[PDB]
Amino acid sequence: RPTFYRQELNKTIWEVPERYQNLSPVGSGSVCAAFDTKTGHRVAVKKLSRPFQSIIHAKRTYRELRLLKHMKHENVIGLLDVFTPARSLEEFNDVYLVTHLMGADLNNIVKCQKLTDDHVQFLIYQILRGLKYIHSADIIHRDLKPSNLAVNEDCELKILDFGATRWYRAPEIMLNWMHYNQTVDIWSVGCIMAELLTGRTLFPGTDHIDQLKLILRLVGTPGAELLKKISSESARNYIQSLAQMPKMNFANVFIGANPLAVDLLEKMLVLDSDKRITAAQALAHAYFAQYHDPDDEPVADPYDQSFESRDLLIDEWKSLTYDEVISFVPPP
Ligand SMILES: CC(C)(C)c1cc(NC(=O)Nc2cccc3ccccc23)c(N2CCS(=O)(=O)CC2)s1
Ligand SMILES: CCCCCCCCO[C@@H]1O[C@H](CO)[C@@H](O)[C@H](O)[C@H]1O
Repeated sequence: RPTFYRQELNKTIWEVPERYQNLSPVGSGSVCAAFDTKTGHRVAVKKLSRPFQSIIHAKRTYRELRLLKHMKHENVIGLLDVFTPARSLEEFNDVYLVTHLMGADLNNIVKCQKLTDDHVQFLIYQILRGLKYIHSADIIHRDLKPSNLAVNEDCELKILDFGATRWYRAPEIMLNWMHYNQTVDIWSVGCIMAELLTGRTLFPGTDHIDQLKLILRLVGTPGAELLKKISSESARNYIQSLAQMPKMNFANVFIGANPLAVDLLEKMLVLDSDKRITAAQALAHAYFAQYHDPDDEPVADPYDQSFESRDLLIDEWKSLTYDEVISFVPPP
């Protein structure tokens, strides 16, 4: 068992193996940057805030540990290490997750570097490639936005989740559908792509309803085919009510852009989630020809998420989490 050291940073106390040197903060769980002296790389250290405070928190802790432990893909955040100062289940009350410190997010990049069409292909290609994998394990990200996209000096990308979100949220979510499928993440990708091509936020609404309004003027009022899947009378009227803005046409919002780019965007920003293009199909799209390769776009191992439909006590969630820490095996 490694020897630990203690440190207080922005009134928050950190307890790490001596291996992790030079803790400097970078967010508030809270997160630090450190030097992993084992490999000479800078890493990010997440220390969970109040991990087992309530049944909900405790499940959320177990979840996040399970997710990270599973993600083994180049375009998705992976676990380098998880540790705890605790010598035993009984002492156990802090959890720390370690990952590769990626340089900067997609927001930081766009601000002082002005993307080429070639940049957009490679970047969107990587999100998509990460998603095919994600989605293959029956996981839905749900909060894709440029702050959740890490990009290194070589403009190579990882998807993660730092726990405005709304500009990229699928509309079915802003109307509260409960069902949700995987192509909510495809809507988010089209909001991200849009902005990369235009340099402006596609749906900058002052509130969720103003955004629904701008969503509907561009993509169009729901077609009979779609309204047919909406069980609720009050839902069916309200969507017609928000589609009263003068109709705006797609291809005139994206005028200087590669014609294949606009085509792909028309296939992701489809109102009916059932007719929206999936990550797997998107990768084969002719906009990604310089990059697509089907022998190098894997899917994930089976991910046992039976825990998600479970209600257990705090101490059970905690004991489960503690097993996942002990059993962790790092990558070589
Ligand atoms: C698999 C997928 C979809 C990409 C998810 C990743 C994460 N976690 C993640 O990106 N972790 C980290 C972020 C930033 C720095 C870190 C630094 C070190 C370690 C982890 C770090 C998910 N969750 C669950 C929902 S939640 O409980 O609201 C928020 C977090 S879901
Ligand atoms: C303001 C815009 C109107 C929102 C209607 C968008 C319809 C989105 O698509 C719908 O999403 C559901 C996701 O659970 C699916 O189960 C439905 O079958 C699908 O048609």
